Amino acid sequence: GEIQWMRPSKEVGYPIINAPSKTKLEPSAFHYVFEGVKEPAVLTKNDPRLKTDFEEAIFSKYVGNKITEVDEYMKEAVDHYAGQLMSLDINTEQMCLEDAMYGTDGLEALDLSTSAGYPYVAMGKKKRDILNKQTRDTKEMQKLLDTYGINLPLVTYVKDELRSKTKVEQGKSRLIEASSLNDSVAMRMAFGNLYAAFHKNPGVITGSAVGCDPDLFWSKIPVLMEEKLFAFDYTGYDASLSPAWFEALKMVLEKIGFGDRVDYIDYLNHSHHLYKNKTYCVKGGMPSGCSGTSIFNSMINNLIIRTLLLKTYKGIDLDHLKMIAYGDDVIASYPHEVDASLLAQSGKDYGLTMTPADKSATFETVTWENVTFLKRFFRADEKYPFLIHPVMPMKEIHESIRWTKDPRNTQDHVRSLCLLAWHNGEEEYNKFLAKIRSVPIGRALDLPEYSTLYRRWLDSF
RNA sequence: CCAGGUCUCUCGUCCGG
RNA sequence: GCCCGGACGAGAGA
Ligand SMILES: Nc1ccn([C@H]2CC[C@@H](COP(=O)(O)OP(=O)(O)OP(=O)(O)O)O2)c(=O)n1
Ligand SMILES: [Zn+2]
Repeated sequence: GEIQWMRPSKEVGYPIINAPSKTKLEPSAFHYVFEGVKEPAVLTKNDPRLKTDFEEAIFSKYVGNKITEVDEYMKEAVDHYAGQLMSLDINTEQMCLEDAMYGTDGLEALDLSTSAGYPYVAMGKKKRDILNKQTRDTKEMQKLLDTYGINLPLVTYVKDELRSKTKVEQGKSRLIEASSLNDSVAMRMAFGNLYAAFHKNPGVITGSAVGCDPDLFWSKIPVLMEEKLFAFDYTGYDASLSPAWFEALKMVLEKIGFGDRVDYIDYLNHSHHLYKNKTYCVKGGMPSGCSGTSIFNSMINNLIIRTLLLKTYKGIDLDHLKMIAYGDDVIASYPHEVDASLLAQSGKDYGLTMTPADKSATFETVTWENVTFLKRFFRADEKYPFLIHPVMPMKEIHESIRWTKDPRNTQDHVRSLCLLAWHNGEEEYNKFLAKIRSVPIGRALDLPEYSTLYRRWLDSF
């Protein structure tokens, strides 16, 4: 990805849009019961915690475009992945406007509680003003599509969220791109049966984990993997995707029968953004807040890894690759060990920055003991070895519990953390409950005992 | 008073068959 | 008891 031009939105006849400037995050009843490093990310330039220049920092990610041509390995990658998806029998038809808006089997409705994006946001117009879940009325949306069309600019916000200390000082706040409601609707009309097919088929055929529930999927994963795992992390995945990767996507889409709407992918490539008082253009890269990004990012990941394998190990048999991606996250396997330091070397040639999994300083054998996906580890149940726990380390749960957006959410919030926590085992969980109960508000909370959660987990199989 | 994307999963409240 | 569905809220993950 790479910026092409900034300029006051006035010169282009675009509205100024004002984001809020204060975080909604605030210390919890538990802020001092537990230790933690993270704090709310920089939202504005005038932030005392800044050790650098903000806007320079947040737009830094657009690292450039390495390649544009689909090379021979990419082509092979495309053919293999596409042929895989072909076995699912994906419905290639446009989705009617009603299902695109209101959801169908495998596709949730548009989120009524989020922004409707440009131009609606500058007209003080909301999704609730346009959509009606009970009647599923399409008349008003249809009119708006006719009136304003598609391919509208995105609106740019900084995400309000917790960030490590170094990310705060260095102004590394993540940016969000708010899709227009017209575009979300158009993208779902085009690609909705694709999204649903993916959501219904998490596993190694789609090469995607979208639609999975870790409490249950964790037990499937090791059975689906080949004998030898490998994994790594990307630095700046989306912003480092060069145009060649998107053509490769379009080629996969053409192959499985979406050829007639691959023009939508070109739109995701040449995008305009409104940020505060400015307007810019990006070339390449896929905006995160666009519809389908989850599916498309996972798809490209499937392409990237096949490509790197074909380049790095001549004569590799891709039929023996088993991988599951969730966007840039990935757990992968092959019947013989593959060296991710070698994969990362080849990655450089396609613009990709690949580093050791889970922030190791060096590349090391990935084992069932140290491998993580969706931030969770894998640990066999002591009593039932074939049942695997997704184990999210207490560290993250402690960071989360220390903050709140609204103290009215305390019960919901802590209870959700419990469902993540208990997988660390009865002893760590009980220690967790004691801490919570060490302050009065914690004693007002109804929290599940270990044995309840465990029986619930066993039952759910 | 509001404001701040796309998705998945889960829990909770309430309401149904 | 068990099943299923809906509206809203929240949490985590990508
Ligand atoms: N709020 C978010 C967070 C993540 N993602 C998607 C986009 C990128 C991908 C990977 O996200 P992370 O690896 O968790 O963050 P990052 O983009 O690499 O930023 P950082 O390196 O600072 O964590 O997931 C997203 O769509 N929306
Ligand atoms: Zn442009």
